[PDB]
Amino acid sequence: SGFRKMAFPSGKVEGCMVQVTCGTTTLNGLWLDDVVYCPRHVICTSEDMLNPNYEDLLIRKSNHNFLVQAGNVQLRVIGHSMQNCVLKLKVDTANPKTPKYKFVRIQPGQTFSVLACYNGSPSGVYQCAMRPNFTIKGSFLNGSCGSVGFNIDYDCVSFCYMHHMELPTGVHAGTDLAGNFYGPFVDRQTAQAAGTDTTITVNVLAWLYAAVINGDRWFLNRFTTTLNDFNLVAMKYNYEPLTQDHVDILGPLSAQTGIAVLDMCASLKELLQNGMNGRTILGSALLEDEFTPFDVVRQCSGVTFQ
Amino acid sequence: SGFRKMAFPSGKVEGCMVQVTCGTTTLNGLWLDDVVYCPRHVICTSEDMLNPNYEDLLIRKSNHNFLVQAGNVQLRVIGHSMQNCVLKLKVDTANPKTPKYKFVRIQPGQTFSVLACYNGSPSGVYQCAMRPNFTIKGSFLNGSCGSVGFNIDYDCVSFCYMHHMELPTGVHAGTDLAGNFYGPFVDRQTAQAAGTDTTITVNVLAWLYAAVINGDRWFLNRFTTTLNDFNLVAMKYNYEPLTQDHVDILGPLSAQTGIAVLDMCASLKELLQNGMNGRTILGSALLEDEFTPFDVVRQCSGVTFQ
Ligand SMILES: *[C@H](O)[C@H](C[C@@H]1CCNC1=O)NC(=O)[C@H](CC1CCCCC1)NC(=O)[C@@H](NC(=O)OCc1cccc(Cl)c1)C(C)C
Ligand SMILES: *[C@H](O)[C@H](C[C@@H]1CCNC1=O)NC(=O)[C@H](CC1CCCCC1)NC(=O)[C@@H](NC(=O)OCc1cccc(Cl)c1)C(C)C
Repeated sequence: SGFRKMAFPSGKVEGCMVQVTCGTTTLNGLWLDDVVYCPRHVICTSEDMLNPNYEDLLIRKSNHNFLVQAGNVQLRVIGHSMQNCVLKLKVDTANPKTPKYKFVRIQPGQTFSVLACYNGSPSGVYQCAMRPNFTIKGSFLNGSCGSVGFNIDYDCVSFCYMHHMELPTGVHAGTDLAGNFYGPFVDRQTAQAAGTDTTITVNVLAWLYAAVINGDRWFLNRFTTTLNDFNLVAMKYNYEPLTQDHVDILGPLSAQTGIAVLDMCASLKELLQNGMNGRTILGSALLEDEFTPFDVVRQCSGVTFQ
Repeated sequence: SGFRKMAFPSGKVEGCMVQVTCGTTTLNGLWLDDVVYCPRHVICTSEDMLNPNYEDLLIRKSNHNFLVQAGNVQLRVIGHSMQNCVLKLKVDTANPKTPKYKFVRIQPGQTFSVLACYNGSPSGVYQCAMRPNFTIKGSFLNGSCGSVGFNIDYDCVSFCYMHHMELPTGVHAGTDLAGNFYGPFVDRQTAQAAGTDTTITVNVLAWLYAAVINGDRWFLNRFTTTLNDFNLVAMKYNYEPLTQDHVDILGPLSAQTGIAVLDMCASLKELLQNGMNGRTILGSALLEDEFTPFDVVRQCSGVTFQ
């Protein structure tokens, strides 16, 4: 037993991290087969950032302007292209450590592991959620751009995030691996703000099922509630609406604990209305929303990857 | 910016995990050079667990009783020995993925990353502390024994923990990699209990410095306090004593934030006496104690590993 904020094992991704240098800018890139993916603002200069036109910054570069380090080995760029907000640098060598992989664009509420990197070298791994406002609450310093977020499914790495920038509230914005920003953000140093965030209700319910699986039951109660009456309470406390689809997804957890989804909703209602009153759940004094139903089942039943 | 419960990149350790099977028992082992390390209770049978004498369970085994899987490859055991509570299986093949490594026995309060594994395959990674009562609050199911805890220092993996058993409060006990239990625990299924735990005070102070580095300052105040007067408050709230040595270790953080250690202690005092009163620190509504001063500096300045 026990319940931890668990990240996927990171080795498959560590083998893909490289350093990309252009001008005075160094960041991380992702080397899969013979292509290195990285944020396109690597081609920006210090004066170039209020309203850059990337289609030249790029038409003005030559391949030899791109310095790619794979550890103790320089990789030669033989071509470059831009796809939305990511650069793709064609190099003359295929990454022999290339895992089985997919690029996926995730929905808000979905979680993923982030391998934070500087100068092509991994620094740490942690677990994140895509917030409803399409930011992630990450841990990123200068040089971490191009670090990627990912999930692993048996043997396949599904990359879903690459890091680009930090917003004034200290939260983070980036793209999928095909270069499309999550949320309304753009890669230009102009006024931008996160927008109002909300709590991921289906994930909170999943984490309460995790708690029950692990022996915390103090928050359960008699009651039930309807979906409508639950969603009226959620909306006051700035929680995302719970859909019938969320309910079905919570089915396996409901069935394993014997607590109907709508009963767990009644418990969450009283937690929102009364608070926790000096008690904790799974070592937390807040309602945690960065575990999906799948994360809970994965961690509480022991799914592996190879 | 941002602050996350960060684990070390796990790839160097993933390359060392193997499956060990003996009789009806399957668990994980750690394959470094030509030796596989695993818990010695792998040689116990279902009837053998109330007071086993391992010196035979072992004298009765032959090498061919040990089934070791390195993925799709069976490893042949050519020798075995017991060191305290770990088995060492000499195999005929050296692990080519063997990193630079050390075995270290850590002090309570020190943190480490755990690569949770089942059947030799990694399941997830997370960050733990050795509690003052020498348990760890892990996430472990049947089959996770032999999963290891570790730190990374530039290029070197310092292994510090291997998992053995779960105590009735849902917390976990195990050994260093030379087989010595942390705490008073023994590998026999007889009555054992964790003992009273306490909060790791030096780590709480480090996490408050992390908060200041990251823009949470609401908890700072006028006051100062003496070490003695702080420790009188800590003892009432079941906190570990703060030593002058802890104070010196907190020096770099003190110097980077401009907040004297003893001033941060005055802040922690008021947090203990008044609570947080509906406010959070670094996304937590509790005082967090599983970041060391070194973790804070590592994450807030961007140290990497290669
Ligand atoms: C890349 O490694 C780096 C990572 C961040 C640095 C600190 N934490 C990070 O996650 N990214 C950056 O430094 C970007 C540079 C590019 C260059 C031009 C194209 C877009 C950004 N800069 C930022 O993240 C800055 N934030 C930012 O510009 O956000 C929008 C914005 C713009 C103007 C004015 C405001 Cl108030 C906000 C950071 C302030 C460094
Ligand atoms: C190995 O993969 C497994 C991992 C644990 C299973 C559930 N979570 C885990 O971390 N370890 C075990 O199953 C051990 C087996 C050995 C075999 C004999 C030598 C010592 C233990 N068993 C346990 O962890 C059990 N706990 C336990 O025995 O703790 C002390 C104890 C003993 C007697 C009575 C009490 Cl109340 C407590 C678990 C209960 C499975």
